[PDB]
Amino acid sequence: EVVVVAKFDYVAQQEQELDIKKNERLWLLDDSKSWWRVRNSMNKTGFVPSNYVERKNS
Amino acid sequence: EVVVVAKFDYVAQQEQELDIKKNERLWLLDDSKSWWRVRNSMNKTGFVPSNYVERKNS
Ligand code: NA
Ligand code: NA
Repeated sequence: EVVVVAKFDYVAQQEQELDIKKNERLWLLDDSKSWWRVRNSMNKTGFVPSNYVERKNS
Repeated sequence: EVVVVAKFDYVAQQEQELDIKKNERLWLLDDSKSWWRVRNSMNKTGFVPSNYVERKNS
């Protein structure tokens, strides 16, 4: 239901990303959640909700 | 270089997401950028930087 508008162009850097143009309108998915891209100890990469992770102090 | 720690478990909902467990340590990729998942007018889905889009008021 939530529509967003591109403020700037973005050229996708990876196949999971999307190319967008300034002023393009898009559906915002996943209840408007913010994501971080992470890599685990087995070298698998993917997106997780940014609220579920925090920087480590060590 | 930046390591994050899972605060909670997360079960991935899509193949682009990652399953993580509480207390797991992960590499944070993409200069710690936040992402939104969007769908365009051609029904292609992907992640874009959340700073590059904003909610539309119409
Ligand atoms: Na966080
Ligand atoms: Na934004």
